[PDB]
Amino acid sequence: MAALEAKICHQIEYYFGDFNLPRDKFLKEQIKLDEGWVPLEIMIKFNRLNRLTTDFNVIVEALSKSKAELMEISEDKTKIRRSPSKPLPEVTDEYKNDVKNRSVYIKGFPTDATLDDIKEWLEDKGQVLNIQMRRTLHKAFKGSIFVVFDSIESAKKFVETPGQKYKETDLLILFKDDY
Repeated sequence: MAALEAKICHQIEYYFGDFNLPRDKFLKEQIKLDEGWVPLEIMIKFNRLNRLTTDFNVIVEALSKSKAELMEISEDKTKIRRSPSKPLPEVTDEYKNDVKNRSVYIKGFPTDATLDDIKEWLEDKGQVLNIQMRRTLHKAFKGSIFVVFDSIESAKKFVETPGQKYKETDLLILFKDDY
């Protein structure tokens, strides 16, 4: 259960996180409806969470044990929200350049690779805050992605690592800027 709970925590914390939330039109709209609270009945409509479970009890139990302490759970346990004490970061020019400086472009993945395959591949490449799978105008995966690491250090070590491959396939790795 712990493994599944960890997956649930990470997926929900990603939705309400610093990277996704500011760009999530639908979620931002929901957060305006009831002081940040979003019914779990709405949360289970989120594709990736839905695949893990739709059981409100399992979702709540999971979040209750999170270390991130990012989410709050309602008294009746049917709604969740990002803690109002954890406001979203000010998006200054410095903040954006900081983000850009730890973002990396990676080309070489097979077009049938899933977000899960890539997340698994990156597990031992450093803490990542976002994986942006680039797609064509017909929504097909291009084989290239943008990855936002936790620190410039993590990004640089990854980039400076020679001969990296996604199971046999040589990859082209460049800092977002260089791309």
